[PDB]
Amino acid sequence: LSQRSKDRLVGVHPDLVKVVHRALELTPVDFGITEGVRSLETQKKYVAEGKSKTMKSRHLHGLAVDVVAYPKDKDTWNMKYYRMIADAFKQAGRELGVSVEWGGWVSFKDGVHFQLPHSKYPDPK
Repeated sequence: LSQRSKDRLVGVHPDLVKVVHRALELTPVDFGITEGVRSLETQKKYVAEGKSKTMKSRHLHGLAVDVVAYPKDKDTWNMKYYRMIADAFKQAGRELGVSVEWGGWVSFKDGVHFQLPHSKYPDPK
């Protein structure tokens, strides 16, 4: 049973929180949560620093988490370890009846990234 540290799911949408907790239960590789909610200021920097594309991002409204694998051999950035987690997120999505999206040959940045879909969980107007 993988136990979670002090992780800021606080303000993350409860549908996604519950998917998180369950994916952990059923994960081959232990993981943590790097970012949950991202401030509009932090977001602004990221656009200008040429990181993120639009001024829009799931992270603003608690509709995204990014994870980091803790895979024993310490091999933190191994593509596969993120797919083992995607699989665990998808399945917790199948239970719980939540449609979860994975970033997904998958770049690190895409592979750490989970969100609740736009249709079901839309941005404020």
